[PDB]
Amino acid sequence: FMVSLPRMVYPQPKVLTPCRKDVLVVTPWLAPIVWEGTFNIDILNEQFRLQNTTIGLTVFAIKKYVAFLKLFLETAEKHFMVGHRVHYYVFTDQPAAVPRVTLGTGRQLSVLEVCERRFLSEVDYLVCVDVDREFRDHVGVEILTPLFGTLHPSFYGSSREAFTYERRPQSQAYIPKDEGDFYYMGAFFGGSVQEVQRLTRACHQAMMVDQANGIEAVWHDESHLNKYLLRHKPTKVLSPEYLWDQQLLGWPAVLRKLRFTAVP
Ligand SMILES: [Hg+2]
Ligand SMILES: [Hg+2]
Ligand SMILES: [Hg+2]
Repeated sequence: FMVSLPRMVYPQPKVLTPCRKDVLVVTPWLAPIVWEGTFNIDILNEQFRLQNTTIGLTVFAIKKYVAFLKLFLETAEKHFMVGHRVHYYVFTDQPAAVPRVTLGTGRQLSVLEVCERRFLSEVDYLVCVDVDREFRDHVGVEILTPLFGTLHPSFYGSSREAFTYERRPQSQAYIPKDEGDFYYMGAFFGGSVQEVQRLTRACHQAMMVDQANGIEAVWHDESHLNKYLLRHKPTKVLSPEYLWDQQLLGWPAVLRKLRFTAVP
């Protein structure tokens, strides 16, 4: 039902001082855009611990991608939801090649060789990411919300006409040039179990419709993700801190932390 926070001592928020003056920190549908400086982690950890929050983390690692699991899981252990209950779900064609990674207390891993309600009974939130990445800094409960997408690192400063949406009206993923909020990357999204299952259900149906019609969206599931989040606005948006490639993009001033990154 949600118990009281304990007494806590922290700096007073200042109404007449913005957290960040260099970036947009709230969407026009009033969803926070999560940048370093916008959140007090101690406050958020308390709120989420008091609810006994469990976070599921899902990765698909097929064929050569199994090689990335060791670094992925080891760095998640250092940086992902530390202090909270975590259930890793590794979807893989090579169950025996999954590295044996030492987990912290309250954390567990299931290997599933390649049923949806499993998630509803096991976790509160689902975080769906690509495996060819490593955590380099804190990725915590600040991301948790009914539905979130992450700003693609190549497009956060782009105007919408430049976004690589599906542009053919024949595709279910079609977005015209005068539409679009952001360009979300397919490599990092999540939310409540119910919201994530709704999204992935919608994108599986749209992709079949397209297959039937002999069309494949320009950026595949990412194109459909972008269509879905246009029409169903995420309740938080994560800044590109949460999906970076320092080799391709460097380290701009506007990024105070590089949290989850492409592997060198
Ligand atoms: Hg997922
Ligand atoms: Hg899909
Ligand atoms: Hg999708």
